[PDB]
Amino acid sequence: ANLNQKKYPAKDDFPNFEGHKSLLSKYLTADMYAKLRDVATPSGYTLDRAIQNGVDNPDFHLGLLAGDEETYTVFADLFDPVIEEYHNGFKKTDNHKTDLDASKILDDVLDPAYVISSRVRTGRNIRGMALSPHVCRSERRAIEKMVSEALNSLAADLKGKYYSLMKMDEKTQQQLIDDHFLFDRPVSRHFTSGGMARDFPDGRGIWHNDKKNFLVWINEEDHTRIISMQMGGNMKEVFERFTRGLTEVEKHIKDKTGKEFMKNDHLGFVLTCPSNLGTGVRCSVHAKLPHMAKDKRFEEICTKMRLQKRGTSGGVYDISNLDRLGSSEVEQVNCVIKGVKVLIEMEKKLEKGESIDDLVPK
Amino acid sequence: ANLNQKKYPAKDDFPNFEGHKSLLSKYLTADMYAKLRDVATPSGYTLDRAIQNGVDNPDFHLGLLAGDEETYTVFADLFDPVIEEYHNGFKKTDNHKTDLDASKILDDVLDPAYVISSRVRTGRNIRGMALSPHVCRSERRAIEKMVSEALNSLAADLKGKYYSLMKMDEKTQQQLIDDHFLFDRPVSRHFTSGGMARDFPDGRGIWHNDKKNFLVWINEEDHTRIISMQMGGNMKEVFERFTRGLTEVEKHIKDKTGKEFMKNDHLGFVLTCPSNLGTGVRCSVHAKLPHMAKDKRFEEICTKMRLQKRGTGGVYDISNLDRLGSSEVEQVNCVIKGVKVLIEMEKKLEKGESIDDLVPK
Ligand SMILES: Nc1ncnc2c1ncn2[C@@H]1O[C@H](COP(=O)(O)OP(=O)(O)NP(=O)(O)O)[C@@H](O)[C@H]1O
Ligand SMILES: NC(=[NH2+])NCCC[C@H](N)C(=O)O
Repeated sequence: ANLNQKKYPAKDDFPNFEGHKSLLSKYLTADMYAKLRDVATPSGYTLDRAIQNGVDNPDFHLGLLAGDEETYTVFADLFDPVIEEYHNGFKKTDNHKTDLDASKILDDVLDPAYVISSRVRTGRNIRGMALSPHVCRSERRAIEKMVSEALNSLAADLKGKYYSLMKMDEKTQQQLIDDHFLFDRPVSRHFTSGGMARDFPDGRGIWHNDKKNFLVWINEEDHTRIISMQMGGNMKEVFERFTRGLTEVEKHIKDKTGKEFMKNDHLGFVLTCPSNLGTGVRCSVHAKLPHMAKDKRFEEICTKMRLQKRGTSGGVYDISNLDRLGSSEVEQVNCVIKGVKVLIEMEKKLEKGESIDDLVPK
Repeated sequence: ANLNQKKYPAKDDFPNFEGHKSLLSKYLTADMYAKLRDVATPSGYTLDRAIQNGVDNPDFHLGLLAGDEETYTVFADLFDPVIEEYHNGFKKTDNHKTDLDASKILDDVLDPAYVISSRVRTGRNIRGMALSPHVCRSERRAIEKMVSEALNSLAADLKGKYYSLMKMDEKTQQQLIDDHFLFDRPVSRHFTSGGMARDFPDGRGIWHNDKKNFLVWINEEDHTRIISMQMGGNMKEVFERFTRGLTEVEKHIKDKTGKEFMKNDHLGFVLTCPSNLGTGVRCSVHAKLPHMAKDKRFEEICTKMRLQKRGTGGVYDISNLDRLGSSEVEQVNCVIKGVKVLIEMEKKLEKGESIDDLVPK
């Protein structure tokens, strides 16, 4: 931290939130700031570094980025009310539940005629080590180290290859971009003022299995970004490979280094940006619902089935789980499955020209 | 600082300088990095913070930024050798000399047909406050306050007002930049890898007299950037107005807050980027030299007359190469003298005449 800072009145350090449209600006008052300005985490992460994201960008919705797990407890006065509003009422007294049991997932195969692709993405961080806003070079290398080794120990259908973003050649860069596996130069301001673009690309890397349905990004926003994806609508299979890979990797790391995933009872998995807390899961499917798009209640139909839609490229929508924190991976995934099946059924009624007032919420 | 960093062996924290072309990758050895990785300045600035600019950008030539004044001494092991190669053999034993004497400036008026505008700028930092890569908001506002007030005390032709970058709209700002008065908005990799773009635009602004031949940038790369500029080639006059506002702005700050500019005997004025030590002066003109641009000797000839050229119509910015080890009067005079030869050569080439005998030897 800057040691001259504390000789000054907090008042003089308090951000001007004029024009800002973030939850940071809405909940951090002058008195709350005067209270935590000189209070840092055990690893040395400050309040300023924590809010740098939003002070620098007034239109970012949250404008908050944690540098370690203790950031959520040391700066609870700011994080809790922000987590509560974003996560639709999740309180500081509420506790998150994890349920990564693949056998609990519905075996309903969504209509291949309406569903193009199925996807499951989550993020994981390593316990006891600084997140990206704050991570040093040695910690980052060590993460890359224990994670790539665990991915490289994967076998059978999880068997694959690791790629260091460092000194990568154009041939390999072109390949990964053609597959949509590659992530590069963190030029975006979310990363730059977030302190996450440091030392790039030292410590960064990507990994994908030979069958190309299991993808892992290394040391981007979170220590690991895990994605499982394939064509069609067999979400259940997508989630079962997703869960198997996660289990085998944590187990390799846990036994070879002694460490596991950043995780606690109140928040579930700890992620850098609080918008991905709890499950950090994004279960999505590309569905073809053109007649739904013209229907006005499409938005509300989804919100009540706890889902969000996103247009993508005619009439193709990305339908994902609305919840992250407060409900489980199992519930969020079966939420998408049941929801999409209901969406396909209403879609067929509109194709025929029938009414679906018999299916929508009251 | 990351308190968990000292727990790891220094080698695992040591930068992979593979492919870097900077002075940082050339002088920061593994053993040096090991000895200075956990040594922080009195204000808390770290070695990592200081070298971030070059670690992130291997194309950069220097790679290091100072967080405060103690940075230059606490990390002298890195900065001295770097300062020495960059500033042509300037050792830590050598000492910088100041000379802001306006009466000693060459009174030649550069041909206005070729010299569009003349400019003189320098950087000043207030002692006791962190520099831009480390400065917090309260310090930045305090600086913004003590400088803007020192400037509104100026009278007559130096008389002007302060414009906060928070108060001015995008169109006034784009205008000021296209017209060469206001600084670029900090989105270059240099500003973002060094921690200098934090809280922007809180604490920054541009102050200028109603005339606009005298202005100063507040809290960009350096606490202040004092500028003197006008149309034409009367450099001695640009410099005169420059040393006046400079003197007066410094008297006011002292009288009102008792603060002064960072300056020691070895380095002269202390600036954030070590490329700007000594005088912190960039004496420049925007000259019309389309015939010189076609000559492959252009660069060699500039370098010879100790000048740097950076283009964009054959329009070039011609400034002094040297900063540290020689004075303000010497640098400005070096530019007046050199741009003069450049103008003469240009008049030859226009006539299809020789300039071979004009080439410095
Ligand atoms: N002789 C000149 N006449 C008019 N404008 C100039 C002159 N020299 C530089 N400028 C303008 O000043 C602005 C800043 O120039 P820049 O290249 O940043 O030089 P500087 O102010 O010394 N900063 P730096 O980039 O650190 O060297 C630009 O918009 C230029 O158009
Ligand atoms: N103030 C400046 N931009 N000086 C020029 C060199 C800066 C550049 N970031 C480097 O370290 O190479």
